[PDB]
Amino acid sequence: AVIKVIGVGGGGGNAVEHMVRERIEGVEFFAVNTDAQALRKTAVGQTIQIGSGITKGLGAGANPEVGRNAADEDREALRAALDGADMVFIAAGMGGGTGTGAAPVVAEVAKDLGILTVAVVTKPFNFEGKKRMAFAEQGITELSKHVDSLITIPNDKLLKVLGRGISLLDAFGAANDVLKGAVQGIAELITRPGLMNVDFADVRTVMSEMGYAMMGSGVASGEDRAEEAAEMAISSPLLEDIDLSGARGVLVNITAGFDLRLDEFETVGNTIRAFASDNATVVIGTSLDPDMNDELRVTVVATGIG
Amino acid sequence: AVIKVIGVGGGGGNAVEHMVRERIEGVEFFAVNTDAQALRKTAVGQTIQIGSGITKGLGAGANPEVGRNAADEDREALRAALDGADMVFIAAGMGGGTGTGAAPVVAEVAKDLGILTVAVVTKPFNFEGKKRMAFAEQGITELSKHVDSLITIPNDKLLKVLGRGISLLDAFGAANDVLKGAVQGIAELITRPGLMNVDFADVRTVMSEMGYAMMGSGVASGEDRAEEAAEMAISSPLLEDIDLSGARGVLVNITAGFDLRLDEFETVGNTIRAFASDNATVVIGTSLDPDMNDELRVTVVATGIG
Amino acid sequence: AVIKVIGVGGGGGNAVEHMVRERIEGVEFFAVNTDAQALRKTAVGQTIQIGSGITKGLGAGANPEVGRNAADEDREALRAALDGADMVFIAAGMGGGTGTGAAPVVAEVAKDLGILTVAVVTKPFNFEGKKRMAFAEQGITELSKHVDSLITIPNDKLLKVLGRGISLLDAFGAANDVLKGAVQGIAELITRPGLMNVDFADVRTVMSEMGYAMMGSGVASGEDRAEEAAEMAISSPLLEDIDLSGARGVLVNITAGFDLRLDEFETVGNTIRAFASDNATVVIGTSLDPDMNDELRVTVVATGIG
Amino acid sequence: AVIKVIGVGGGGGNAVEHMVRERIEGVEFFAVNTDAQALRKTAVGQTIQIGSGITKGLGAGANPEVGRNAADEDREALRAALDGADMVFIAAGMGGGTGTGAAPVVAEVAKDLGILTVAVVTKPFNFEGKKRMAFAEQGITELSKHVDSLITIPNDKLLKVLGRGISLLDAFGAANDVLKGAVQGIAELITRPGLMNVDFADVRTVMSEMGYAMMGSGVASGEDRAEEAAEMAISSPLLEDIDLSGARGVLVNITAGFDLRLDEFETVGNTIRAFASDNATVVIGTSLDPDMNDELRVTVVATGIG
Ligand SMILES: Nc1nc2c(ncn2[C@@H]2O[C@H](COP(=O)(O)CP(=O)(O)OP(=O)(O)O)[C@@H](O)[C@H]2O)c(=O)[nH]1
Ligand SMILES: Nc1nc2c(ncn2[C@@H]2O[C@H](COP(=O)(O)CP(=O)(O)OP(=O)(O)O)[C@@H](O)[C@H]2O)c(=O)[nH]1
Ligand SMILES: Nc1nc2c(ncn2[C@@H]2O[C@H](COP(=O)(O)CP(=O)(O)OP(=O)(O)O)[C@@H](O)[C@H]2O)c(=O)[nH]1
Ligand SMILES: Nc1nc2c(ncn2[C@@H]2O[C@H](COP(=O)(O)CP(=O)(O)OP(=O)(O)O)[C@@H](O)[C@H]2O)c(=O)[nH]1
Ligand SMILES: [K+]
Ligand SMILES: [K+]
Ligand SMILES: [K+]
Ligand SMILES: [K+]
Repeated sequence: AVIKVIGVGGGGGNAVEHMVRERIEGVEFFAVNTDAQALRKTAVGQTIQIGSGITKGLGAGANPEVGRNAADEDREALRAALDGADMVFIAAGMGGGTGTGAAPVVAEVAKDLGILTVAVVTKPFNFEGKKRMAFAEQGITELSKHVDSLITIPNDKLLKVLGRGISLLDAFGAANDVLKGAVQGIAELITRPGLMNVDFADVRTVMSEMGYAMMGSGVASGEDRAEEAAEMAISSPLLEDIDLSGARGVLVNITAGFDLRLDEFETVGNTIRAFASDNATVVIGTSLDPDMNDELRVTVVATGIG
Repeated sequence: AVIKVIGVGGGGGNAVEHMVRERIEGVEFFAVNTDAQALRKTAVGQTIQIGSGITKGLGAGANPEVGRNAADEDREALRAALDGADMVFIAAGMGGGTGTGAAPVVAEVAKDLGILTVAVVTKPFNFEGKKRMAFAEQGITELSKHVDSLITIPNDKLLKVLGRGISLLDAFGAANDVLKGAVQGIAELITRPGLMNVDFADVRTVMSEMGYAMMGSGVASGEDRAEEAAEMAISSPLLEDIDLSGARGVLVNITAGFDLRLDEFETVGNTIRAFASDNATVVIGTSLDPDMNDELRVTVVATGIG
Repeated sequence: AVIKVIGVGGGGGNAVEHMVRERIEGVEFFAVNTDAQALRKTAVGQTIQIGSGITKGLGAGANPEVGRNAADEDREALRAALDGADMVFIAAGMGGGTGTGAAPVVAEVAKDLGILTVAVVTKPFNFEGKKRMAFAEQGITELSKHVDSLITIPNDKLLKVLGRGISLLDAFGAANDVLKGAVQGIAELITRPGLMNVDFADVRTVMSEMGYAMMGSGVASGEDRAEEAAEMAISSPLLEDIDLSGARGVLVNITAGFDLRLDEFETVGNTIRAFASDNATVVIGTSLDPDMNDELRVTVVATGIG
Repeated sequence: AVIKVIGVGGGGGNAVEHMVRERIEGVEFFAVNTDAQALRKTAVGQTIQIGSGITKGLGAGANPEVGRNAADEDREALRAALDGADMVFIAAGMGGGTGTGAAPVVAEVAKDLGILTVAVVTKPFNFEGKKRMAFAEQGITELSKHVDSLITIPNDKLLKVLGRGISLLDAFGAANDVLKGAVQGIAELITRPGLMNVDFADVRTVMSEMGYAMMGSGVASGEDRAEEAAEMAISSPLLEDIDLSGARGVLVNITAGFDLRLDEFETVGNTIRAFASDNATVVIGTSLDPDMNDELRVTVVATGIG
């Protein structure tokens, strides 16, 4: 169908501008920011200024009540842009003023409109403050009762992965490729009418377990490309504690060429029910694309972290 | 006469699309799917969308009540396509949303219309979930009180047969030739007016014992082609436990050229009377086809597994 | 936006004389002096004479009540010039007549007009008098209850830094670059739309803690330019006791080219939360300027010295 | 501004005729004498005769009451010539008839007109008598209750300084240069608008401590030119007992070229506050003149000798 990504705040808009000018199929991007200076120079072709009568183009400050109230009084503006959609993604970095407050408001618009919403957040760095981590912890409660799926990319685990003195654009961009793989992973799943076919309906029942989520795409090629793709797709090194045990909903998609083997299918599916052996449901897909070469792809969604 | 195969669900349509573009004699195929994306690219010349007002062309999800209710409200649509027929086969992969629910509904249409129906199901893989096997076990009860003859091709026994790293298409396509052999075995029995002519009269009284069924066709050629055909046709490697002891209905068809020996018939009949020695009826047949070579064919139907 | 520096007294006018004829972007300068003899020859093209009916172009003497009452009666002139501004800096040298009295009055105009004001004072030399330091100590109370942020450049610590027999102009001119760095550092922070973006909103919430402040910009270039910039920006050698422990508000801006690294980022920020680990808020910024070379800049503002 | 020096008596006329025909900037001189014989031949272009109806142009004799009465009855003429001025200096040699009487009357005119007045006196020689020294002390007591600042050049200390058999004219011209240096130091204090700037206000509030005063200018050039100039400025060899301890008001002006060093200022101020460490106010100035050479000038005013 058609899908949308609403990235609120300046950091959420930073995820959007990378996605613009790529080859995009059936996806439109909306930028939300209380502060209008960040929306001045962006590659995204549409911009939304929220709280223009309450800030006149400025941010939310260190008090997120300014960012919460600015989005609250422009709830008329959020509903109009969210039309004709059935999957929205909330891109933000929690811990600040706007993204801590405005992102639940877009979720509140999303939940009021009967749409399936998934929020992607980044918990801040530890050195930037521990007192400000407290309301960032309470900001999770602000998002735990309004969003079906909590995607978290904590910044305290940013240095432990590729700690070779990478660029600040690169480690920020690594979290962006998590969300881009999340957006493109759902998009390639539903749009493609494979030999076996998963669409929106069994997508919807997976992350309705109301818990923490994790969704990324592992790509492998080789003789044992099935185990390398299954283990890469389940590995999310950019989280504090993934806590795969006690999950309540699993969604697996398999993509391979016409040389796809039952040994390849089982060994991807062999590692998925080891932690999902509890009283929980697992949805499995399969796709057979003839034009693309021997590269294999596995997309895994795991929601319901209890 | 004229026969029909109604394959519900996306996987059931995959069984149907295998049978298209072959040489077809007096057989029509109808494709049933709640999800309309799988019906977009199929070789079958006619498509039926069920639940179009309840899903807008989407699936049934992990809850099979959506698949059951979508088929229930289009019972007006199921009766119209099932007309002028006297043998329908229900092709589905059980354990999901639609095939768990919609296949009993097509059976309920079939039973209400006074037609002889046999349902072919595939119990899911063990790694895909054991909790979802529980309602798949209750899904057997959903089909045990609406279908005369239960055909099961469990996916847990897919590995033990030709486990040489076969393709996912090949392991799935093996079960489709089981149903194609089931359809073509009945059709070649009925359409041919051989030297001995089995027809509708003895066919109906065999599988009306209201139990599990098994329908395969063994082909052998050689000096002892009788025992190789009889033992292949009685062996169904794609089932959990065939349980041939305690059967209540046996239907046997023998096909050979004019060089047929009376010892060829007896030894095929000898291995069938061994396990059918209980208080049960056995129907046998004979065919004398002059044009075809020394290749011999044996079709055995065993319904009433108790 | 547009910002203003209000420099009262003759010495405060000397601070204004330094910044006139430089390349100025969005900043206007207003000169205040009760004594009109120092305003006779100034490089600034605009002047304000306060107390012309009470002194006729003369100073305030050793009694600052003359300097206080001269500004108090001409409060009509101070409000008219302070229009369309959102950030004013009070440049004065305390301990005299006018700057001891008139600078709180401009603050009183600033506080009445709903503007964010920071007052910058220089405590006098120790040899010029200790009795006159007593009301200069009491002049701190005169400014502690009217200005959000107290910037102090004491003259008793002037000799301990670059005590190589520097010029009187150079020892005085060092304190003017404290102001020029303070004014330009806030100016370059907001006027630039960086890749990450700070503006007035989180600026405003930092120094509203009603305490002593410190504002300097450390510039480093090299292999370990992160630690050299962070330690230079946190070091203010021109104060009595900086007292970083017990701060209530921190504002940090980071400027680098597109080769910016994580190992640059935390190592700047690691020295900031060592003393700001108490129950206080910390704001971090970041800018990515492509045109400029490998030189790196760090601007730190720390208000709320308790 | 514009300043005046009122010189009563023959010694005052000698001081005035010494200052006339020099290069004069903004200064006017008025010559007062009860005896017109000294006013017969003077280089000053304007003359005032007081007591012309009481003496017919003769002196006051050995009784100062005659000069006091003459000045009292020509107070009407005294008031008219003192107009438009803000600084007057009383030049007289005490111990005689006219100056001992007329100078307190000019002081009374100055105090009645709201002007800043400082009196310069010369206590007479010891060999001329001690009975007249008694009423010289009485005249000092008379002038102590009418003049803000008492400048004394006693003649008993005239021989102790440069005692190489100098002429009487040479010692008289030395005292005249003391008074001229006082007047001219005040002149280029108020007239010059230096980089730092002293004006009339702190001047007015310094010598209002109502005590003995001292006003001299020390000039030095060299490597340690600060200490030599400051010690020459503080040394007044032409007084009985300078009594720097217990002062109540200090006024210092510093003049140097653009090569002025901080250490010069430190050493000058350091040798000022040693005797000015009591509960007293110190006013410190600075000037930066670019055209003149490496010569340095220090002007020190110390009023309030207690
Ligand atoms: N990992 C990243 N986190 C970010 C980035 N940008 C912001 N953030 C996080 O977002 C938080 C601050 O965002 P704000 O709530 O202030 C949204 P704001 O309106 O201030 O954006 P702008 O004013 O447009 O810069 C803070 O905790 C940061 O850790 C980024 O590029 N990467
Ligand atoms: N052996 C096979 N089993 C299958 C195949 N396709 C599906 N299935 C089984 O069917 C079950 C899921 O089918 P569904 O009830 O969801 C019918 P659905 O409307 O979802 O089909 P589509 O949405 O058109 O793909 C699941 O338990 C699978 O094990 C197949 O090609 N081979
Ligand atoms: N560090 C510096 N302190 C100064 C400077 N100029 C003045 N001051 C300080 O300011 C105080 C005196 O300022 P005033 O109250 O007299 C203001 P005023 O009207 O007299 O200035 P002008 O009359 O124009 O010179 C005194 O304590 C000095 O220590 C300067 O150039 N540098
Ligand atoms: N140091 C100096 N003291 C003087 C000078 N002339 C006078 N005097 C002192 O002034 C005192 C006498 O001055 P008078 O009061 O008589 C003023 P008078 O009108 O009589 O001056 P003439 O009429 O010009 O003689 C006496 O004590 C002298 O010591 C002088 O040139 N230098
Ligand atoms: K799909
Ligand atoms: K037949
Ligand atoms: K900015
Ligand atoms: K001056």
